[PDB]
Amino acid sequence: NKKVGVIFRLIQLVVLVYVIGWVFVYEKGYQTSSGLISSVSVKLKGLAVTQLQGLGPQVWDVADYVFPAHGDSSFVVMTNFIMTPQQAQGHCAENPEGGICQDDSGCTPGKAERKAQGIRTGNCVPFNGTVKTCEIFGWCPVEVDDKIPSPALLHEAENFTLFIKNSISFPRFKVNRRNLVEEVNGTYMKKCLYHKILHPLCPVFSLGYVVRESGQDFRSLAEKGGVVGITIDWECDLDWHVRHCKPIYQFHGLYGEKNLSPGFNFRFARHFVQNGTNRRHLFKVFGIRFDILVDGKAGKFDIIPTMTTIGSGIGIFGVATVLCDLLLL
Amino acid sequence: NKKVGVIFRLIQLVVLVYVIGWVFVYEKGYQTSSGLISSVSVKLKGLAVTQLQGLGPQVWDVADYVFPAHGDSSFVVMTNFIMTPQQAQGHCAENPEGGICQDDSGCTPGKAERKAQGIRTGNCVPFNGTVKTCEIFGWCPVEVDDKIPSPALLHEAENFTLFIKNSISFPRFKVNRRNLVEEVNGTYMKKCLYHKILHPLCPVFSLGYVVRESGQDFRSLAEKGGVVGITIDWECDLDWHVRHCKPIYQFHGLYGEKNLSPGFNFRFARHFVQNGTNRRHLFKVFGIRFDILVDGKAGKFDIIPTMTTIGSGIGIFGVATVLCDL
Amino acid sequence: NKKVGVIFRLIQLVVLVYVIGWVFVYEKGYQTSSGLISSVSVKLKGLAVTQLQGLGPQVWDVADYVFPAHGDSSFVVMTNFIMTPQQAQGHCAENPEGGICQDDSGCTPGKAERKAQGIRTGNCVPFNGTVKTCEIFGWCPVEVDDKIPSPALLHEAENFTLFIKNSISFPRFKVNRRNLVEEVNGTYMKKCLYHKILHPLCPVFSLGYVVRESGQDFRSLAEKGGVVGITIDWECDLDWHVRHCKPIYQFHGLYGEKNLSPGFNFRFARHFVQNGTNRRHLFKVFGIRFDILVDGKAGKFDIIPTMTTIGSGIGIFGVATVLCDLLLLH
Ligand SMILES: Nc1ncnc2c1ncn2[C@@H]1O[C@H](COP(=O)(O)OP(=O)(O)OP(=O)(O)O)[C@@H](O)[C@H]1O
Ligand SMILES: Nc1ncnc2c1ncn2[C@@H]1O[C@H](COP(=O)(O)OP(=O)(O)OP(=O)(O)O)[C@@H](O)[C@H]1O
Ligand SMILES: Nc1ncnc2c1ncn2[C@@H]1O[C@H](COP(=O)(O)OP(=O)(O)OP(=O)(O)O)[C@@H](O)[C@H]1O
Ligand SMILES: Nc1cc(C(F)(F)F)cc(C(F)(F)F)c1
Ligand SMILES: *[C@@H]1O[C@H](CO)[C@@H](O)[C@H](O)[C@H]1NC(C)=O
Ligand SMILES: *[C@@H]1O[C@H](CO)[C@@H](O)[C@H](O)[C@H]1NC(C)=O
Ligand SMILES: *[C@@H]1O[C@H](CO)[C@@H](O)[C@H](O)[C@H]1NC(C)=O
Ligand SMILES: *[C@@H]1O[C@H](CO)[C@@H](O)[C@H](O)[C@H]1NC(C)=O
Ligand SMILES: *[C@@H]1O[C@H](CO)[C@@H](O)[C@H](O)[C@H]1NC(C)=O
Ligand SMILES: *[C@@H]1O[C@H](CO)[C@@H](O)[C@H](O)[C@H]1NC(C)=O
Ligand SMILES: *[C@@H]1O[C@H](CO)[C@@H](O)[C@H](O)[C@H]1NC(C)=O
Ligand SMILES: [Ca+2]
Ligand SMILES: [Ca+2]
Ligand SMILES: [Mg+2]
Ligand SMILES: [Mg+2]
Ligand SMILES: [Mg+2]
Repeated sequence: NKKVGVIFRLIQLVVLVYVIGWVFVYEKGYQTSSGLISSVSVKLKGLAVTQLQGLGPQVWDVADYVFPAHGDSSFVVMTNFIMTPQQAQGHCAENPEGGICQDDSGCTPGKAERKAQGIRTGNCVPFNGTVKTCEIFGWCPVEVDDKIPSPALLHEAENFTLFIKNSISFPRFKVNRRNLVEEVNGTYMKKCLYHKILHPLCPVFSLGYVVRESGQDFRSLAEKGGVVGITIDWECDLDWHVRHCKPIYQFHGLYGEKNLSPGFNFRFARHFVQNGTNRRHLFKVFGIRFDILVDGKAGKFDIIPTMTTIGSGIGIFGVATVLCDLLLL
Repeated sequence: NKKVGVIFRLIQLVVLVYVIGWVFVYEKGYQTSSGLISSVSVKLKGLAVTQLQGLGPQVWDVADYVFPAHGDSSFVVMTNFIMTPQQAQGHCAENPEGGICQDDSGCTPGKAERKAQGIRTGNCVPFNGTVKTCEIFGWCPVEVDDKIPSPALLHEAENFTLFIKNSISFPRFKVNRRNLVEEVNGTYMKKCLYHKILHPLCPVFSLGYVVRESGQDFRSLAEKGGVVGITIDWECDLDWHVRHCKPIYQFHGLYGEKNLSPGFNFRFARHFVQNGTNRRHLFKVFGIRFDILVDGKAGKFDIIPTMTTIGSGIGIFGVATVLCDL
Repeated sequence: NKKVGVIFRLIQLVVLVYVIGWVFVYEKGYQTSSGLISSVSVKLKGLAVTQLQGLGPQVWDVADYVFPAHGDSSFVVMTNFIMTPQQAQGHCAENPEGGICQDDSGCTPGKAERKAQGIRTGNCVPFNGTVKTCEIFGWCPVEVDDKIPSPALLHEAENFTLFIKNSISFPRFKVNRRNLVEEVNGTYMKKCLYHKILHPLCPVFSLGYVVRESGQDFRSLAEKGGVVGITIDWECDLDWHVRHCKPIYQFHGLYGEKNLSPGFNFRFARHFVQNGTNRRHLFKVFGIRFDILVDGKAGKFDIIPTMTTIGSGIGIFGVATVLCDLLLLH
């Protein structure tokens, strides 16, 4: 029968076209792939002014707000802070949230099991005017975090500029690239603020723009803290020119339940010696955490994967040809 | 023919079971799989009181023993420390381990090639009544690490608590999750310590329990340092409800031969100005290093992988669909 | 015909030999593969003496130039620094680069949209003799960072020592390995210098030697910054003894165009209290950044991968029982 024969021939031609389009045009099986080694450097430029009641104006700069301060891919920018200054090692009342004693005999000398603020003397000196707390030996005065300022102190972090220098290298092809590849110049770097469509290759990002692209409001994320992840993807084709190699920036917002453990916060202390006494300033900072992850793949033409895909080709052609079985008749 | 015909049908049935089974039910083919982007924040709650001769009681808090102090996957908690206070830049005798000279002519001006402690002034100054060491320009009180306290100074480290907040997101499927599962609540967090079976979902870990689960003794580790790696695995099937996606915490102990370089140690310094002179306190800390690694995969139903698996099963059937006929 | 039959048998034998040699031996199909969990700790030994005009000699030790300072895998070693001491929050003329005002009227009270240096007071105060800049409220001495020193201040980093301790663990195989191997001992550790041919297992690396192996000049990198990545690869077969497991150290240099943002630089401040006043020393450091990335795989003999590879075998065998049979058409 001629009809079944021409149908079999059409099926064979369809399989041929599908394989030719898939193994080469679509999947690029003729190319071999390699993974990059990448290093990310971060530079924050911006100035913040905080004027707390009872304290003079305080200035925060690149060395102050960025916590790693050595170019780490994962970093934190200060958005709000609670400060306890002039902490000395002495005996003072503990934070009421830890424990409260109605009488001195109620408390017992020792250390708390889960949340310990110090060694309890057990004499119960008053913290509040009405209620008393256990006297501990620890840095005094104890930090209070019950009151969180609704307006963010470093509320201008929306307009701080972040410069990301990402240097990637493929050792299999021995090709080194950078996010400023062949388009950004000495004048372009000055006036480009990253937009999704307007200026994608520019490495100067606005923190507020990044937070808004991540899908989170900057005010609530700055008040209590947050996490924003920046991913730089490198899709490089060695067959084409190196100018075509361009990074893609993706911004995601990592959030959880607001009721339980809202935001990102951490406590750090600055130690000093004043008047012959060693003291410290303790800052509890709620800041947006920026984690930068770079992943990329480069493909270059090679003869061995080409021959492998061609053989896979001959193979799939075998499947189709074997089917006829002498025209099943 | 039936003697081997039923065997041929049985072989075909086995092929079909393999297709719709190990390739379809297990080793999910009816789902597309995506990796996550994860960020971890570590918070240490604990306080240590250390009595040191010549320095008095010292209080170590969250900001103190956490050297990163900001929150990172790799962080070290102080377990023991050797303190050299009031280091000032002036000519002084070097450490006896560096070099020993009976006379001043033995030492030569310059800098040591191996383990340089300072610039030699070409003179030898007695370190003590016993031995003399070459005079070098640097921090005047040289740190002596020969004596390590057998009882850990921060031995209360076992009970320091660690809260690990891990936020993951699968972008292809747009699902965001956190280690604080819906089963976990404020009242639970007020009184929970993680246990593998008793409290699997708890986000609060005891450092001593973590070190014990890693396979290392806490005392010997805190004496000289150690490495414990905490891996958080997220195996979530998005075909079910989102409540059924949870984290698995696994603890590993990264240790080596104690004869050569036992434990983990480092030196960090605190600089200050006293009496108009710049000084510093140098701490050589042996602390446990905790590394947080998060890897996970999420699978969601999709038409294209299902059709690809069905097509592969056809051809897996193809092999057997052959006939005993010339 | 005997010729077609012997050709068919020869092709079958060739396919069998290929299956035996490539699937089983080349890629080790009979061995299941597992990844590792790795931790890297870095320790720097070296001292630098930097003498600045008008200031006392400065000594830099391991605690000084190692910025993370907790043995972090990604770390930066100080190679050059520009220091502004005794900065106290006060009204000062802004850095000329940010702005140049001819008169007070030109200055506008407020902030700068890009690269803000302080809060403008609306006053044009003389930064120096010839030109004036708008007054700001910020640290008192603005960092004039124009003159990066040509000779590297911490040039003694050309001879520095770095000890990298890498501990890996395969949990599927429950095997723990370390960069320190049976070949390395304390007597060896004392005087060992890494040399990719002479001492491959040496754990003590020279920073200058690492930068040279990366493919970058040390002096240029120390002048304005650089990036060198050290990768530790653990590729071993656990069928043999664990002694055969050897790490491989590879060095790469991550560089860019010198015209656009050359090198790596970062600014950090040390805060203190002097005479009852909070002050700070600001340092702009150009230093080589070292990043440690560990990737490894271990293989152990198992019966399930062997059976799967065998099954894949008849798969190729059947293919040939019909391969040349479809070539047999003419
Ligand atoms: N976060 C940022 N925001 C805005 N501009 C930046 C940022 N980081 C760098 N730049 C600009 O890119 C150029 C090259 O960056 P580089 O890393 O060399 O900074 P730099 O020149 O060392 O710093 P400075 O400009 O303060 O001297 C600089 O002229 C600077 O103006
Ligand atoms: N390491 C820990 N051990 C025990 N409980 C913790 C720990 N970290 C956080 N918590 C508890 O989880 C709750 C929410 O966590 P979160 O990180 O928001 O703490 P917080 O609100 O900043 O309070 P705190 O200032 O006491 O850390 C807090 O009430 C706290 O008691
Ligand atoms: N950067 C380095 N260069 C050369 N040798 C080193 C370096 N770091 C450590 N070592 C040597 O390798 C060994 C590592 O052991 P470890 O670092 O635990 O010793 P340690 O007790 O800290 O003594 P040290 O403070 O002298 O290193 C030590 O004997 C030390 O002498
Ligand atoms: N050792 C180390 C250091 C950093 C840092 F120094 F860059 F923060 C990050 C990481 C992380 F695991 F998060 F990638 C590890
Ligand atoms: C009593 O203590 C609480 C904290 O638990 C505090 O909010 C309140 O202001 C105190 N009352 C005073 C100081 O009168
Ligand atoms: C950020 O945008 C402009 C400066 O570019 C300014 O008008 C605006 O007030 C800024 N917003 C904040 C919150 O500082
Ligand atoms: C810098 O590059 C941009 C595009 O990348 C271009 O528009 C601009 O003219 C360039 N600046 C020059 C050539 O001065
Ligand atoms: C807290 O969480 C635990 C975990 O299962 C649960 O059993 C308990 O009922 C919860 N308590 C409240 C008050 O929600
Ligand atoms: C004064 O500062 C300007 C900056 O605009 C600089 O060009 C000039 O050389 C400086 N003059 C002196 C004497 O320092
Ligand atoms: C390193 O040592 C060699 C040999 O002593 C010397 O020539 C070179 O100048 C040194 N490099 C420094 C001190 O930076
Ligand atoms: C030290 O290690 C080296 C290198 O493996 C070796 O040749 C030497 O014999 C070792 N010495 C001792 C005392 O173990
Ligand atoms: Ca001070
Ligand atoms: Ca760090
Ligand atoms: Mg609290
Ligand atoms: Mg020693
Ligand atoms: Mg400048």
